[PDB]
Amino acid sequence: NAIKYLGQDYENLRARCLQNGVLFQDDAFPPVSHSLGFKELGPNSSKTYGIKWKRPTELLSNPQFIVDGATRTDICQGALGDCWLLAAIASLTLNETILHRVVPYGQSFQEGYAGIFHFQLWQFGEWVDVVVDDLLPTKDGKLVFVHSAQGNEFWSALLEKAYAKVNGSYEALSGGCTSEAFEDFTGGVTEWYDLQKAPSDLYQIILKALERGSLLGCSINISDIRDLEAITFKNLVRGHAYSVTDAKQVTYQGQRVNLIRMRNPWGEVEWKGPWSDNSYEWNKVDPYEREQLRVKMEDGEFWMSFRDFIREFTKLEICNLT
Ligand SMILES: *[C@@H](C(=O)O)[C@H](O)C(=O)N[C@@H](CC(C)C)C(=O)NCCCCNC(N)=[NH2+]
Ligand SMILES: [Ca+2]
Ligand SMILES: [Ca+2]
Repeated sequence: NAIKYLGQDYENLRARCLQNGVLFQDDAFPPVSHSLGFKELGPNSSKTYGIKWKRPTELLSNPQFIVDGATRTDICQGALGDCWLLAAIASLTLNETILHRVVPYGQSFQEGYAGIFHFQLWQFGEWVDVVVDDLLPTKDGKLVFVHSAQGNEFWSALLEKAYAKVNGSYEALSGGCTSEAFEDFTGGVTEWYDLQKAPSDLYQIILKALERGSLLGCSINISDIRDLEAITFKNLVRGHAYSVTDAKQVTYQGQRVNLIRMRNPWGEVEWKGPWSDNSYEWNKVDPYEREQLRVKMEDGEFWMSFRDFIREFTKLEICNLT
């Protein structure tokens, strides 16, 4: 029941292209440099050199919209500073209700495929349907911006494009606020917490939020804008949005420890402290908890004790829904 952004009708356009024997080309967000950017990604820029617009059906013999469900590992940041957005999309996948709204089902590259897709966002004070053609920025046959751990999966790349479309261009997405993305996917209420002055029952607040299906994100502030994308010695990225994906407690050497799980939208580069994938701490806990919580995989997701979490991170944003 969403309203058509710019008046473009997904079903009518798809049927029309199928009848006319052609693939959709978006006049509202065309496959040209103006859709990429205006400065760092403008036509006269080095970052756009070699960038060509290609459809998934031109790159692979078997492109798929969704493979093994739409999940957080499907969100791997590319050469665009839109971590705030990607962390939001990753969190979104943990609430099927909202995911199913933002990403309509029944879309594929097989039957009825006409080079057009659509998504719904909370914009201009309402739920709007945004259409996009599947021409994506590529370099040497690979996606330049967001991509999935599954090489033949494209829903996340297409959603990022629709979000870029409503904002004017991909470059417009460089630099942002996680809460802004949370609201565009939920129309809900956002709150934030200063981890340097965190409430005594903040962990409980997180537990309930995660249970209700709220979206949570966190980040580490920097002294200035020069320490951009600076990795700490503990291997955390500062000035970078992370998705908070879980909160569980474990019994460590006789007493339970509050743990928190988060994911770097890069899909790699994880924390190297206690509770990390190859950390020793997992030996001092019971097998059940270890096998049920620990996952040894370079996926950008990792656990931290809540104690270390509030010391290392500076901000936590939470978006609660209906
Ligand atoms: C994220 C990345 O891709 O690594 C990138 O650093 C980013 O978006 N940085 C943000 C902060 C994180 C989301 C904590 C940033 O530096 N924002 C300040 C941008 C100021 C304009 N902001 C908004 N929110 N419209
Ligand atoms: Ca997937
Ligand atoms: Ca991991």
